[PDB]
Amino acid sequence: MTTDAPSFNLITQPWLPVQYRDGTEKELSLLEVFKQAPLLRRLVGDVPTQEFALLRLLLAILHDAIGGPEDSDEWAELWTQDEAEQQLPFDCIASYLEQYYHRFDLLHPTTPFFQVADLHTQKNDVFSLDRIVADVPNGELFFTMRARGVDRLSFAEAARWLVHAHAYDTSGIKSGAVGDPRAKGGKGYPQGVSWAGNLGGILVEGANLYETLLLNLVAFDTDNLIVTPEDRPAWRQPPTTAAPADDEELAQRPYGLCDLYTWQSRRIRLHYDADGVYGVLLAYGDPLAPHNKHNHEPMTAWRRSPAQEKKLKKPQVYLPREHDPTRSAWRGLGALVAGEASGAEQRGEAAAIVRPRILDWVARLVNEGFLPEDYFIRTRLIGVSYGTQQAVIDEIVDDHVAMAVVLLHERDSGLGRTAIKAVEDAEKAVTVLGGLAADLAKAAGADPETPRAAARDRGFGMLDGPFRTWLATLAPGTDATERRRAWQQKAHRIISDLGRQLVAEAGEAAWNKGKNTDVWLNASRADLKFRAELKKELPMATS
Amino acid sequence: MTTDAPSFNLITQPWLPVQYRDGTEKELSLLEVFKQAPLLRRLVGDVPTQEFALLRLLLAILHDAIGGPEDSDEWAELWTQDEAEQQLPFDCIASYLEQYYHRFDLLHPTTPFFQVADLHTQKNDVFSLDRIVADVPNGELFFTMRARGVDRLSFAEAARWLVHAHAYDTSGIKSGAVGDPRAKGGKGYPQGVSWAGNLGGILVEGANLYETLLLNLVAFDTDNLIVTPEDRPAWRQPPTTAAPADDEELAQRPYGLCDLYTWQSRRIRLHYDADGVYGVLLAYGDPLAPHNKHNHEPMTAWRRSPAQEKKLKKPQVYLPREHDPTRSAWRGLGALVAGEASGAEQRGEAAAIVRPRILDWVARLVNEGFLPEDYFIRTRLIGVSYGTQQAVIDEIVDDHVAMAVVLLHERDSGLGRTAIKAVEDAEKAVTVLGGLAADLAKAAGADPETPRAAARDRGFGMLDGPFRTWLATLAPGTDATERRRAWQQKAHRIISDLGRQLVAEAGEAAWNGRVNTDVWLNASRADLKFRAELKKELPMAT
Repeated sequence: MTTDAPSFNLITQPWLPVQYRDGTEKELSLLEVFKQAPLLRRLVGDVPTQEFALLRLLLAILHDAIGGPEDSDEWAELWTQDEAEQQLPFDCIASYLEQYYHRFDLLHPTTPFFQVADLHTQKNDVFSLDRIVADVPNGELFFTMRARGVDRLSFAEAARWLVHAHAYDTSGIKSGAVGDPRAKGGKGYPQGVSWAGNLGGILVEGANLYETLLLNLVAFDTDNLIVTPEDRPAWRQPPTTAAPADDEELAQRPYGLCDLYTWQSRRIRLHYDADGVYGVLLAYGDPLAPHNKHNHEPMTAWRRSPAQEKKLKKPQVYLPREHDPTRSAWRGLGALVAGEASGAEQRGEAAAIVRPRILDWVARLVNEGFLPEDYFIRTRLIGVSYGTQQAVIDEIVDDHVAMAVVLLHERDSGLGRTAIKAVEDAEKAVTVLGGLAADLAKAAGADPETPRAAARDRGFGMLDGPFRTWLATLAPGTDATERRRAWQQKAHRIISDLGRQLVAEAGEAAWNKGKNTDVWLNASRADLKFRAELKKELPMATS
Repeated sequence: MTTDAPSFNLITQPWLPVQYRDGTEKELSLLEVFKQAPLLRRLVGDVPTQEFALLRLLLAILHDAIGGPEDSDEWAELWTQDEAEQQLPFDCIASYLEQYYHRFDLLHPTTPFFQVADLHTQKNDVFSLDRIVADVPNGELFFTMRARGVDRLSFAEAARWLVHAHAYDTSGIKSGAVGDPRAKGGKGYPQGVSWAGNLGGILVEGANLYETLLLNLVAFDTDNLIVTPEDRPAWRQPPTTAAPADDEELAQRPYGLCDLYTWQSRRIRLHYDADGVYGVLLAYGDPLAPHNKHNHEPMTAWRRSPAQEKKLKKPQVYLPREHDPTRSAWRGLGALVAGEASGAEQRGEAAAIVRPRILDWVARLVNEGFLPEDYFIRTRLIGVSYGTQQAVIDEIVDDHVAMAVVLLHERDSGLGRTAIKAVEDAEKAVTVLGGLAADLAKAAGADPETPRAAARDRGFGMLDGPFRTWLATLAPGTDATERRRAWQQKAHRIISDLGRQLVAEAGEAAWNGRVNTDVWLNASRADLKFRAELKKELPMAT
């Protein structure tokens, strides 16, 4: 009967919410997700960051259950585009999970999944779940007795957040684990955000889940990737305690992709009962810092940081380039397609390192012919932008850039170039818009800062849909010039229309008697200047 | 028919959650609250920030309903300490509200309370209530699709958040009201946090709501206060638009306390059916820049900011001093008692200005013998620390300091001074502790930064409890020196014990058989030293 009290084994019970192609939504076991993968478009995380972390948990399973693709030649045998045929290796997989049945039990008596069975603070304080749940802040901070749907969670949903937390979690002062040799008086002083939280994260998506999974399943031989032979998932290493692993183990760690896509950044223990989960203890886990990890972490773009170089007295230092919630994904194709960022040059970045290994992996697949040039892909961007002192979550980033693969293959003078240059064009153009907002503010005696920053939003706002779609026109058949023109025309129209609205808005305010009719004349002046400079920045459009 | 006029008039319906002295919590009407004030211990806001705004609302009504306390003499005709007597002036009030019945109905078709009946987007979008609920952030920001209990609020709870929002609300990019001349294409770009969110707010609390209310009801003749004859609450001004009040108005505004405690920092409209409220529209209202507003806002400590003087080319600028969430209130006593803060001199701050008018009030009250010296008050600290670019709320600050009133009186060299120095003592002491954890980390070759950081926390942790109770010792009868000693003795005991545990914990390592004498040798030295200098910093100790 206590046999029912560890009843929740994630191999067999439903907990992973998924979305079949014919719309249907359902939660599933690990087993079944693998079985059904070609039939699902995606997972449906309680929150986008969940989808990322879980995917990684799946890839770690995959990676291990095969001893991962060593070659691309090896990877290749797993993969058809034939809709009727795609399966995963359910048979290798089942067998793999059959072995570790007992580590995948969430409610397990000692080896429970992703938690230390034994964690307590000194008073065995049981914290509420605002702690793991991400759209929910710690009641402590708002002083709330007021309940928020987070008093109780389902075994299923709890599991989700648990995995999520290890990936993505604030650098608070957390509560102190007993047996933690860092628990200075029952607290854990800040040790940094959990690992995935350092990344401007990047997965590849296909039409179904099967495709999504394989496309992200990097071969270990890939240029500038590091996969030591003892690489293994957290659940295939000795069960963790309150203490982090001693530094000499941490020394050659992560072992690789299984280890990393499973990294135990925290130490968690759920409090629960016959049918629910009511409480948690969340404490610090294993520190792993993002400096120069570009040879280990394929799911991020990198950027070089001279500040850190000077500070740590080391010659070269790279760091995850993080996502920026202000900008839409396509605004940094530069970095994704060819590893180019506007600082470049000055910091001494190598585009080779900047572009995510995982896009490198796909580019490699193309260059070798395992994928056609006109293959299509959502490149998904997922992160968290952490808040004040990295200790709160301000928001989550979930964007994507849908594109043909040619682009990665042709980052040089190919269509890759054209697309980057289209973005440069957009950014050039919005600036001309920014210019008008200022000229107009000045013509009305106001400060330029906010009206200009405002027009720039409306600018990128109005350009976005159209850009994304023009980006999708780019394919092996198409021409450089023909598209490059097609885009400038479009932008020019969008933006000079937006310009016109702006000018209208100015003349609305202009009388509500000397300085008055000045805004009309001078606005008009500012307007002609604007057209002229837009014709100049978009010279391909003339029409 | 009249059913066709769904209605929730705030004067009459239950919606302010209160606590009686006998524990019991009930929700109450405005009328019922004023009636039972001497019976009620406090307001229970869904969040302490409501309590601050909600009192201010209650305060506005009060001031206005009696043409506000002009003298302290007029004030005095409303107050005894006789629990058996203490009534408010319910009659003045009952009628005051009965008169403006039409402005206080939440769901009024044209004059709804604190909102604009008329308000819309271009495409008329109804946003979720994440916007006005403070515990809950935007669904948009998380892409969250499952309610965390905010699809629906009841009329009551909604009303509460509404008021809160006008006081306390993030300076996001917000939705553009149609009719707003600042709505560049359906969004209103950031324009600062709502008025109350500018203040490290301060209230004075009593044993019941009767006292809590009367205590904060300043006489308008009070020195350094600006209450124009115009002064009236939002419901005595014409109902507001999508538009801001024009510049020529906001020029000689706010009018005073009724105007200010009621400020229309946002423009809001509730979306409801017969039963609850399901949606909201929240847009920017009237800007109120907190610079040199010390003469209008009784409820914060002020601070002079030279950086801003430089920036604005003004010779002088005060700005509300906000609360610091890291530290306990009693650490800030300097400003609260005598307006003394450690930058003081450098910034050319006038202490006379820094101390909240609200305490200057209590001080004057005491000084004219209306409150006795030994009278006790909690001094409440409420704020919100706004997050990244003021667009998010990190946490809410809610603390307080229990004290006898004499502290505002003898602030020169008497009891007030001793309390101020007793704090400085605590600060001095914890650093001797900090030094220890540091010299220990060094004697081991660990980084000294977090051990020191931690050891400080524990220190102020272990001094908070006893300090607060040492403070409540100071009553007119007492001896300044005698108490100062007593406290220094206590600190020394407390902190030297904490020292011993730190020394213990470093040795814990190999106390339980688990591990260059230069550790033992040096760590031993570090211990003797901290003991030595803790004696020096608290010289009145044995």
